[PDB]
Amino acid sequence: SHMSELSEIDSVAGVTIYSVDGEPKSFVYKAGFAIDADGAPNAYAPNNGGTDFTANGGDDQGGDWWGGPVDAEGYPIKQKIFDPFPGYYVSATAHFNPAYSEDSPYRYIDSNSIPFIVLPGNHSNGAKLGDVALVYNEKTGDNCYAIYGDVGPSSKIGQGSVRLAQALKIDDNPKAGGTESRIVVTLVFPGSVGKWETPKRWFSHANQLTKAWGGLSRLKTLSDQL
Repeated sequence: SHMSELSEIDSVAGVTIYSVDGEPKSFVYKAGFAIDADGAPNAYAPNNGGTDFTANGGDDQGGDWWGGPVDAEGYPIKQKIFDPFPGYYVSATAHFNPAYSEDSPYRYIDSNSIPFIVLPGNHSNGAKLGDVALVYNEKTGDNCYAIYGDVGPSSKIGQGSVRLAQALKIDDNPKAGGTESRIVVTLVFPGSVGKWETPKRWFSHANQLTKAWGGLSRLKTLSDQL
C-alpha cells in the first residue's frame, strides 16, 4: 500500500501516538507488549496459586489489593463453585459486562480468551472501553482484532491480554512473557463501539472498519513509518 499521513497527538514513555489522517478515524503507536492477565479467572489465588504471582495484584491479606474486587474486610473475593476457578480470586478489568455482578469473574474480560489491549490511564486519546483495534506484530507477521479492555499506568504503554499475545506469537506467560522490543503496532478506532457487546459482534465491527480503512496491507506499510 501507500504510506499514511500521520499527526502526533500524544506521547507516553517515549512512544509517539499518531492520529492517522483520514477516515475512518484512528490512531496508531508502535510499542512493546507486556502481558495483562487481569480478568483471567486463574490469574490470582492464595499462596501464589495463580498464573501470576499473587503480590502482582497487591496485598491479599487485607491491604491494598488492586487485582479485583474485595469483601467488606478488604480481602479479595474468592470464586464460587459456579465460577471458572473456585477458590481463586476474582480478577477485574476496567471494561466489564453489566449483565454480571461486581463480585463475579463473568463481569470481567477474560484475558485468557479475549484479545484485548490496554491503554494508559489519562491517554485514551478519545477511545472508550469496548472500542476496537487492529494489532500487528511486525516480527512475526501475525495480527488480531482486539478491544480496548483495560486501563494501565499513565506512564507505561504497550500491553495486552494473554490471548492477544498468543494471536501475535508473543510469549503469553504472565510471569515472564511479553516483550520489551517495540514490535507491536496497535491501530485503535476511537468511537467505534464504546460499550460491552458479544465478541462476535465487536470482531465483525473491527473487520468492517479495517476493510474500510484499507486492511492489514495498509497497516503493514504504516508500520515501516513508525
